[PDB]
Amino acid sequence: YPALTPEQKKELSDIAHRIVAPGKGILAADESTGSIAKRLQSIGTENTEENRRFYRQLLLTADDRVNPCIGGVILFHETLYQKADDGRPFPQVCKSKGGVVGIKVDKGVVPLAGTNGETTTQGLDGLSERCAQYKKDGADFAKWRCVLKIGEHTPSALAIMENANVLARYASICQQNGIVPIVEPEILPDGDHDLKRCQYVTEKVLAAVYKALSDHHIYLEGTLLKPNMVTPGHACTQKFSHEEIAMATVTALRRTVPPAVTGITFLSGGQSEEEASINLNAINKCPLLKPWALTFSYGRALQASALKAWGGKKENLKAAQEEYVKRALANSLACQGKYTPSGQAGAAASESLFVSNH
Amino acid sequence: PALTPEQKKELSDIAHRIVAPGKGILAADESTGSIAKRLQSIGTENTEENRRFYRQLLLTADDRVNPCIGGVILFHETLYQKADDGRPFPQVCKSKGGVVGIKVDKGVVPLAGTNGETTTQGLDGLSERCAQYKKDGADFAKWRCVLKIGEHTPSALAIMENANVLARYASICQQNGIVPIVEPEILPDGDHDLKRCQYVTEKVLAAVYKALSDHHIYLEGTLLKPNMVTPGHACTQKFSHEEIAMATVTALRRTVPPAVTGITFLSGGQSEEEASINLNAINKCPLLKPWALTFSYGRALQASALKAWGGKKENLKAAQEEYVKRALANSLACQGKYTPAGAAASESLFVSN
Amino acid sequence: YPALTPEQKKELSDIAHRIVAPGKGILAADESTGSIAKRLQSIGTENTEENRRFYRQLLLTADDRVNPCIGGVILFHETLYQKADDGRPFPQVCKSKGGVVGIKVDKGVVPLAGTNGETTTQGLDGLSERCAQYKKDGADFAKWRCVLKIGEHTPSALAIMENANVLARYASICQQNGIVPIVEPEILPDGDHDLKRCQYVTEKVLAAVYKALSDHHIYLEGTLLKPNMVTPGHACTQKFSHEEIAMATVTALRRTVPPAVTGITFLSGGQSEEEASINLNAINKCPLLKPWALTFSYGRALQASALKAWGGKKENLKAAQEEYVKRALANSLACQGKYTPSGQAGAAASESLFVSNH
Amino acid sequence: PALTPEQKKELSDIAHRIVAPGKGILAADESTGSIAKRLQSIGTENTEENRRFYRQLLLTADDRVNPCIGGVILFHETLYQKADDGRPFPQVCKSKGGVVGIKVDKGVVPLAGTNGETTTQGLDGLSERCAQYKKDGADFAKWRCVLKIGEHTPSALAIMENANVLARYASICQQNGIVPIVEPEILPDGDHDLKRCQYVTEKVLAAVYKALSDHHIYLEGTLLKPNMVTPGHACTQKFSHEEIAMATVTALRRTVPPAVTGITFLSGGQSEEEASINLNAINKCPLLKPWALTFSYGRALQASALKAWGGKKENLKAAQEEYVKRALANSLACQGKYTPAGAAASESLFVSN
Repeated sequence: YPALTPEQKKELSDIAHRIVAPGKGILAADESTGSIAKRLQSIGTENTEENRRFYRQLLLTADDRVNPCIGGVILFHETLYQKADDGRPFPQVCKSKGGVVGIKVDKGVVPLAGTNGETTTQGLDGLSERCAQYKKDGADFAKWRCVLKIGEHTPSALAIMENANVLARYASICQQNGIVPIVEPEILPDGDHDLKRCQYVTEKVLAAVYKALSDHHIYLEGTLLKPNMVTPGHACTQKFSHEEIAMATVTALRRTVPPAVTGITFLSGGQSEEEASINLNAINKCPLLKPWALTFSYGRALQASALKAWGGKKENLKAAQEEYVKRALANSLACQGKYTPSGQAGAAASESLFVSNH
Repeated sequence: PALTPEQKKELSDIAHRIVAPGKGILAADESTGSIAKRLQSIGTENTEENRRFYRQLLLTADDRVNPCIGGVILFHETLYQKADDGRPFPQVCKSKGGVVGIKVDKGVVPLAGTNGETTTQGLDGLSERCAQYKKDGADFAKWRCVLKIGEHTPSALAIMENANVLARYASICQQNGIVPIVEPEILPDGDHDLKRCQYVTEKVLAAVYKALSDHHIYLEGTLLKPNMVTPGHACTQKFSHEEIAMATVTALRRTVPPAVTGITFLSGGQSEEEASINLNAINKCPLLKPWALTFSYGRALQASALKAWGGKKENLKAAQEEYVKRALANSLACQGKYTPAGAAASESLFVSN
Repeated sequence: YPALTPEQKKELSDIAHRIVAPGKGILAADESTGSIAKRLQSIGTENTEENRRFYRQLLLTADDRVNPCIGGVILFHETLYQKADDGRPFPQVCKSKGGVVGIKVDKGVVPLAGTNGETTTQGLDGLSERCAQYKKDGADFAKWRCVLKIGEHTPSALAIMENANVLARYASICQQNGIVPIVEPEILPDGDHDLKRCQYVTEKVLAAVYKALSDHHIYLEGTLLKPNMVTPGHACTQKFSHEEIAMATVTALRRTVPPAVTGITFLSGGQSEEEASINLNAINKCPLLKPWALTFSYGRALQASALKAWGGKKENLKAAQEEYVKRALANSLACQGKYTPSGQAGAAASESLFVSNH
Repeated sequence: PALTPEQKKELSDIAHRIVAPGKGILAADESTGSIAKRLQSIGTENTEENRRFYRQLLLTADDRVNPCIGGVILFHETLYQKADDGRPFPQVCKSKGGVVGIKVDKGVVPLAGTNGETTTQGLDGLSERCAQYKKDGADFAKWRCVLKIGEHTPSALAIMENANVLARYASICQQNGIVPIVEPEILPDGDHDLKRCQYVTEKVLAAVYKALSDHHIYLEGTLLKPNMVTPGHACTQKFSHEEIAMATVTALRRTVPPAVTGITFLSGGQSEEEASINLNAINKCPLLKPWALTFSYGRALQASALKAWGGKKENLKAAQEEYVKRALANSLACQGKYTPAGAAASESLFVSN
């Protein structure tokens, strides 16, 4: 009793290969209303639908040097149904620039009773109809975020299992309706744990995930994974090289991610714009065999400069846009192993972008 | 700890209230699409008022029903509806000693990759919903998963995913002061015999209790709502009420911890009278049974009422006495004291899919 | 495809009901050579086969007031094939006194790699042939001991799973060959954990166990369980009532042990002879509904007085024997809720019998 | 940590030695009861010396074989036997660049309650055994589990128990410096087609790698020994070497982490020459294959040798050249360079049960 036909598997797989084609990566512009608000407050802008439309507009209409950098773009539900100044729907703006459109489908984390503050994610109710709809409207891929935490007795067995299940239900429903699912089991960087602990935990999580995906009969060639890199915790006193991070990371992946997975688009998760690209580059230079695309799905770490440059003010449109492009180019070269820093890393692009997920 | 001693005690208290001796539950929680087929069968139109009137028929029946019905399961719409005399429907229920329950699942959905098997959806925002339902009078809740015996079903994915959504559902409920009725339904569809049902029943309950343990569920503040253990609907071999009873009671002895407060069976398709008869054979089994074994019946309390009502206001009393006799027969069946039918009380209620 | 026939299930079940018939319990005389040696050294006796035969002989031939107290007796492989002074095989000595003979089949704990000193147990190789043999030779039940520890990150998921599996393989093999298995998942009392932690851990373990037994198609009515009571740890500073121990214990069992289990024969595990009987009594007096026999499978806690009285010396035969009988009578009344202490608890019967399982 | 950086490196080193480019393994580890049926087929008696002589035939073949054979799997008895010239058999092996392996399982045992399915036993005292075997020259080890495709098989219990004994086995091995070859055999018995094998193959490997993760196995210091993915022996539909290849290589892309150092296929019943041909189609698949794909063959390196030997000392050279050509053909097959049979090299080696 198969889930998918031969044609359904070719579609899903083509979609997944176009998004991580060599040199390309993912821009994640999928912050919810309550989330993007904390971004605009920090540059003194009212969080209006129109400033939301305007800022998204700024990223999706940057010049055509980004086109070979940006293979996909993840939008929030609001944005998917907004239009640029010239009247073209944002879906079509990204399509016309060579990027697959994607849509955030989860509905946020909820607490797991009887745990030390662990969560699962909700969002499956009516998901198959939402996906068919999003597909009509231009979305060819989906995103769902699960959050785990390294700490005192966490991630617990219950939270590794439950998170991995639900990422399996979500992916089954997307594939049925035409959409590549991005499976994001993010392990947070909060805490003082060292690098090898984040490797261990990540290896335990991604194995639970790819068992669950197998149990749910998910078509891996039409999926992508967006995990965290293996890093020491935010508060870890000890210091680790960028090549130590590339070794821990590639090794965690080689021990768990089956080669049929079409690619791995890392989240930046609190890394500065520059640390994200240096560590992504270091990973793509690791000489160990890596049979999947290793690129980016960066939200904060592609937009920090652009957002401080824009400041809220219409007349910085082109100066914001350019900081973003400069980043899309950095990370396209990083996702190929060709990124050598200019030595001039902007203050905004050196600022830690971490926020305790308390 | 998932819960405090005070929260745990409030759940043990409710669960015990529902399934007190000689009491069972009225499962009146038909969705608006499935109460449509019960009304279509009696020529009545599917209108908000005709559902309101039918539900008021069942809730306002006479006080003989009060010791029979510890809990009434209601659909959303009916929770916010009122009797003719102005009272909201939950206050009618409480006024007669019934605890009010709320069905909170959002139905089945296909599971890709299986032969026609499903999950159950409904978890999104369930915490806020329960919080509110508890403020509006509801103290227990209901969630149905649905498995079917076929050549390759219930599969491992099916059993494991439905036990996991049940447990999630139950965990949310209990954090909001709501007693969860856990409902893993094995449907009677197909030609399997009794042993097969028994094997599947055991296999599904073992998976259910394990999942509930993993999710830290307080079992004293749960009810279990399982199918009886019966042959398939299309089975040619036949079996006595004593065989059904033995096998149902065996299967639950081997899988259900004594801490679970009550077992409230679904009727599943059985005639009003076979459901009562079987429930009585179960309770008369000499084996030891550490939990209440009672009824949470929809069709097997409602089929004669609906026919006797006919959509006609003048039939209210007649149709209300039909409910009250099946409520009274099950009150005795769930104490082993029912020693009895009529055509409507002997008609198969089996529907497919 | 069933594992057992109707007759095979009646045999196994009858055997299991005869062993915990009201008022009866289990004497565990199944210490290995290396283990019983540490017992005899502590009364200054050479650990010879003949002193081993003699001491076992002392317990199995005590007067016939023990017969209604002792429903089964677990022997080690050596003992099963020894003979009393009058030439009668020990199996037959216990049979003639009304007790089922039982045999220890495990081969001791081994380390689980990558854990903090956790173990599983080994002993399955050739087990089905050993069981058929033991059955010919008089054994109607078997014992296998799994050990878990409460501590820093233990019992771990791996050790709960693996232990529970292997207890499932062992029980499948016993039933096939005619023998009731006693499933012993002992959680050690070592450590300073409080009572509610031992409840929690015990509830998690016994649920893993009875899932595994279900997965392996084990016939529960022809099984018994020998768990630890729920107690605070040995080093726990805090103090707990005997009724608090009976509440934690009965509650842990009601939440996990399906009613079809024929009985629960507690291990004494470091409790004094007297604490074991008071806590067993308190448990059988707990007014909560308990649908299984709640009796004893005591090794150390039936033999401490007898062994210090015997001292190694043939002429204390009858004085040793009597301390043991006095204990079998205590615990038969306890397993009925009828044990009220004499106030005169012997020093040997008040001595802690704990030994760090380091 | 299960292991130190130094222990891990010694395991990565051995695993890589075995499956170096153009090298595969000689699976010469027949138990004394199963080498009895290979000898009975050539009229030879089953005596300690006749097994010693046959094993010496295969081990002392000429140096052309040295670049083909990175590892030789031996049965206990043969590990302590000697060549005519006095050398112990492992030193013969090492002298020609072969790593010596030891089969350490104690066979299959029925799993109650299933349709004829088995586990594998052999864990008791395995740590001491390995410790000693490593002292006597062995650096890898072998353990075979056996699953069969049938209407209700491989069941969930079967898949889960055999993945768990494999992992235990592998954990013990690695604590003693021994590279474990993990062998989950899906037998070719039955009439299933290729898709079925593929589905089952994927399902079993996903369970294997999960179990290995749970038990903390260092995958760089393991080898995987899986069946190719082929139709059932009694399947009427037929399939090309390209289809077999695609499907085998797909199934392993979807389940085997790139960290596993090598995949050493079992022949499973295929003729000496079909096994070679298939291995070559696998390695020529243009898809990406992050691990070595090579051979650990018993019958598909030994069938022509045994026939040409006939039990007759004078046939030694003839029978040794038969081994050396299949060793040489597979050395090329596992590089995609085999472009070729004979009756004995084309005969089905399928046996039942």
